[PDB]
Amino acid sequence: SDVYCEVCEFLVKEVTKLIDNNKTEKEILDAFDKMCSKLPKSLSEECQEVVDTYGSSILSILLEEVSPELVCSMLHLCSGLVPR
Repeated sequence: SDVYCEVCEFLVKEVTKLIDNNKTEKEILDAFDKMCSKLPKSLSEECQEVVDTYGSSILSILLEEVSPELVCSMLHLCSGLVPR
């Protein structure tokens, strides 16, 4: 009833300790200029538009604006029943 909740808190928290700031946002926003480079045109505009919306936060959000344990909740991995 709480096996993955702990494993998801010990790993998502330990990884955070290293993910905390091991990779900056320079190789990220650039990566998008690479993977989101072959994306079709339509979804390449929504993939670069969202990046601006998911670039400095997405990387700085799971880290501080949020705690590693909460993520396990947002992810809903402790699903005891079938999600409604």
